[PDB]
Order: sequence, then C-alpha cells, then structure tokens
Amino acid sequence: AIREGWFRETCSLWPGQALSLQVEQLLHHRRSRYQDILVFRSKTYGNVLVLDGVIQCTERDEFSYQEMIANLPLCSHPNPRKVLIIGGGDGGVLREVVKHPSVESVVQCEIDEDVIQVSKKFLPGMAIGYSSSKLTLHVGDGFEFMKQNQDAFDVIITDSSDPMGPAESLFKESYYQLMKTALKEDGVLCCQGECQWLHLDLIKEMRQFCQSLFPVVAYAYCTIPTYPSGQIGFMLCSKNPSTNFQEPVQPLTQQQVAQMQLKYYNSDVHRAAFVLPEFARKALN
Amino acid sequence: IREGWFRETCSLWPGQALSLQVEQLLHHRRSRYQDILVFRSKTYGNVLVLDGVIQCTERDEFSYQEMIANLPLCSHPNPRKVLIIGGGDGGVLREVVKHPSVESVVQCEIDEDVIQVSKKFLPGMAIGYSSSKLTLHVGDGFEFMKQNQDAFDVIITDSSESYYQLMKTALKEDGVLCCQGECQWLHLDLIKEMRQFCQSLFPVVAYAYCTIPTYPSGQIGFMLCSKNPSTNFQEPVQPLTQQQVAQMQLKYYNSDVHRAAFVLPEFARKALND
Ligand SMILES: C[S@@H](CCCN)C[C@H]1O[C@@H](n2cnc3c(N)ncnc32)[C@H](O)[C@@H]1O
Ligand SMILES: C[S@@H](CCCN)C[C@H]1O[C@@H](n2cnc3c(N)ncnc32)[C@H](O)[C@@H]1O
Repeated sequence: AIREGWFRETCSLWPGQALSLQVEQLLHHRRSRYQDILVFRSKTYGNVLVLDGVIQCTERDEFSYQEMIANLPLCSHPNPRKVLIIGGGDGGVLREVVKHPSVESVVQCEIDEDVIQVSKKFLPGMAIGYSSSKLTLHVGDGFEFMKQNQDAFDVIITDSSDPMGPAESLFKESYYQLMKTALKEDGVLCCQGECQWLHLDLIKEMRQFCQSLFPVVAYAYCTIPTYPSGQIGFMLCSKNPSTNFQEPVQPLTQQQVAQMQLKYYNSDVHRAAFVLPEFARKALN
Repeated sequence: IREGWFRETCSLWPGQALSLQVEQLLHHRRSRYQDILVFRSKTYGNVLVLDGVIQCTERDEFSYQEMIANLPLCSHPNPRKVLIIGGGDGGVLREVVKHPSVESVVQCEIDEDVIQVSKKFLPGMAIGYSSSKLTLHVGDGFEFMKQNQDAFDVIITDSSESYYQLMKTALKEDGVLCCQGECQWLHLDLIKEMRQFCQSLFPVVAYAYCTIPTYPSGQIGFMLCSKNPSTNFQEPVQPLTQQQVAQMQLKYYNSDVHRAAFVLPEFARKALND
C-alpha cells in the first residue's frame, strides 16, 4: 500500500496508469464493516483519504470537486430549498451546499459511520459541514434510502465512493429512476460521472439512459490533479424541460463568490465546464 | 523503469508522480544534449521521455499539439509565416500545416537525435516532417531568435525573460506568439510573474490551458502574446466551422474549446486578474 515513502493508486478501471503521492505520515488504517479506510499526511497535498485503495480526497485540491458537484445543480435550480446528499462522508459537499441561503434542509445519507468519524478527525476543512444546523444525517445504503422518498427534494447530489465496494448499488441504472421519483416536479440532480479521458463509452451509455428518463440531461467536468487523469465529470439531469444546465439560472455575483470563499467555482467556470474536447463533444452529440 | 512501470519524478512537481506501465522498452540513449527514453506503454501507446520528463504519448498528444498551434493561429487574421521552436517530434508542425494560410513553417530544433527517434517511434506525430511548407533549422532557438527581425506572423515554442523580447523583435508588426506555459495547479506564482513581464512588452497577453492526462497534474498552460493591441485572444478571429474541424481531423480543438480554454478556476482568475 505505502512503499518506500510513497502511496501509489492503481485500479483496473484506469489500467496502465498510476498517481503516486509522497507520504510524510501514516495517520490511520482500519477496515470498517464496509471498506478499507486509509488516511495519511502527504508531503504536498495535505491529508489524503483513501477508500479501498482509491483516493477520495486531498486537502489541497478537495475544493474543485466539492464546489463543482454542489454548485452545478444548485445554481441550475431557481429556488433549491430541500437538498439530498448521497455519500459525502467527508462532509465537504455539505460544507458547500449549506452556503446557499435558499437551502433550508440538507439530508445526508452515508452508509459508513466510520468514514464520518475519520473525516471529523483528519479532514477538518471538509468535515466542518457537519456543524450546520440544516443537516439531517441518515445512515444506510443510499439506493434503498432513495426508495423511501417521493416528490421530496429540489436537488439530489450523489458524491459516491467507487464501483467495487458499497457504491456499487448506486451504479445500478434503476437508481436514476429512484432519484427521478424522489425529486420534486421540477427538481434537478447531479452525480459523480466518469472521466471523459478514461470511460467516454460509459458516459455515452449513461447519457442515453438518462435521456430516456429526463427532458434535460448534461455532462460537465472539472479539473482536480488527484483524480485519475487529473479531472472528473458530472451527470446532470433535470425533470424541468426548461432547465438550461449550461447557463446558470442562478448566476453568482463576484460578491457572492467572495462571500462563499469559492476557490474554483464561479458563473463563467460553470458555463465553461460543459465545453468538452471535440472527441467527447462528438461522442455525446 | 522499475517493476514494469515508469515513474516520473521532478522537483518542480514535488511529492507527486505519474507512473505508466511499460510493455516494452524501445530506446534509451544520451544525445549531445539530453537523455532520450522511448517505450511502448500498456495503455498510452508509445511514450517519449527527455531527461526523465514525459514529452508525449501517442494516446493523448493530440490535445497539447492542437491547442498550441490553433490558439495562436486562430487568433491571427492571416498567419502565413510561422516559426516553431523545439517541436522535435513533428506534432505541432503536423497541426500548423493544416492551415491553408500558412505558406512557410521554420522549425528550429536543437537536438537532431530527437527528430530521428520520433520519426521511428512517433510516426503519427512525425508525419509533420513530410510537409512541403517545412524549413528545418538546427540549433539553440534562443540564439536562433536573434537572427530574425520583422519575419514571422506566429511563433510557437514547443519546449522541453529575454527570449520574449527576442520573439517580439522576430515578429511582424501584428505578430502573435504562443509559448508553453506553467500548470496553474502547480506554479500559479510563475504564471503571474510571466504575465506581468509579458504585459510590460506586449499590449495584449493572455493565459489559456488544456487538459492532458500525462502532463503533471493533468493539464498545461499557454502564454499568448500579441503585438497587435486589437487582438482578442479569447474570441477566435478565425472561427472554425464543424466541416473544418472534421477535415482538419481535430480531436480536441474547436472554436468553443478555444473560448473556454481562457476560463480559469476562481483561484487562478483572482491571482491573474485581481
Ligand atoms: C468520501 S466521499 C467521496 C470523496 C469526495 N467528497 C464518498 C462516500 O460515499 C459513501 N458510500 C459508498 N457507497 C454508498 C452507498 N451505497 N450509500 C451511501 N453512501 C455510500 C462512502 O462511505 C464515502 O463516505
Ligand atoms: C519533444 S518536444 C515537446 C513535446 C510536445 N511536442 C520538445 C523539444 O524541444 C527541443 N529543445 C529543447 N531545448 C531547445 C532549444 N534551446 N532550442 C531548440 N529546441 C530545443 C527538445 O530537443 C525537444 O525536441
């Protein structure tokens, strides 16, 4: 796992490539009921969370994914008040969601209470999210949880672990119809998508599936050095046929961006995040 | 390479590394100038490494090569005379010669061995050298730049402060340039300095980036400078139709990608503008 002062992330889902991060200190390494949980202090990326050997987050670059997965759907809804987060154990998405004055309630369904405990100790900049009075924390498999809800949420965000392990249930295509049912009449969702440089084929399949369920479906991406190939995508679906994901229905003023202490997201960034490389544009359109 | 993998370490991106799995070592010799290592990787095709730094992979080279040529070329109303500094692999050349307006491309490469290894092991890049527009020159592009005055519409540095004044002198009146820039996730402080430096020499300077998995942190930037105070780098003065993108066999660049490439994450927007 950690060899000669370095941790190397390998996975069959990104074959023949690897990020390694230099390790200053092992902080924590224990198996929960669900997954292997490894935390270390890296030399140059601050603290790093690893779940079943896949990097979940680093303190240095967390902000780009966290701000983007939160603000892409929230800024694409005229009045999001009830929000659902599936996953999100580190508290980082919550941190970003609760920043919006419109949001009154955020329900978070995390399967693994141990991820929460560990993040509260080792990811303080992320787990500050758990101090919000708007949070309802729920325990369980988000797949089965989604079934409990109908016409309940304005926004659903899936901040998922990886395909093996407990997140597999969130990768069943039926989950997307569960989310459609849980959403209000005009609700929107955002899920962790695929990297367009690694799994464009899966993005194309997922987009065509969602297009069969939802009037408006979009893919966006952000950059983040410590996800495979240095970026990741988001699936965005709306039940509102007038939603234009590419042009924020809630543009943020520079005052708001400053007040929200955003380090990645702003309204122009939002727009540009849907402009894909020609190969990806061609494949999806 | 160790245990079947090549690991790229460099003190300029400390504490981090890309490894690529090696299927077969193909070439490993020092030239007059640098260590040259070519391997067939498992999933990125052939990989050229100079002094331990990854230069290109066949899988993803198209992003950088397309962007470094089309950003300046599509920001000039009629680029006819082009200069490439570096470009050993032929790839930027490949992209430049696609433009009907381009009549001559001078390429100054210091290391003739890089050219020969690329012709053998990077054939999809080295097809650039079959262009009739090429004038191939040998030597240090720095001292080469001194020889030229009022000569080029566009200068691209495809690389492994004074140099920028030399480029300005070498450019025509309304000439433009594109140099490989820093990664905004790695050296934003250096981008800020270089921008302030260029802004002192040129009426119009801009920074754009592209994504490319096998450069450090998964992306790289470009410095764009123009001697024409009317140049708008962000909005291409030569937009491409879908038919043109198609005929040009572009896999990364198009006119929307050109525009978006200047839209920086907030931390960098703030640092370069505020
Ligand atoms: C750490 S967070 C990802 C890091 C970027 N914020 C991913 C979380 O998803 C949880 N997870 C994985 N599968 C599920 C299911 N099925 N349900 C709810 N939560 C899940 C897992 O325990 C991590 O906390
Ligand atoms: C391989 S290419 C970069 C890969 C993406 N096209 C970098 C080239 O720049 C050359 N190079 C390095 N220094 C110089 C100088 N000083 N002058 C000209 N060419 C140079 C080097 O030999 C490579 O061929």
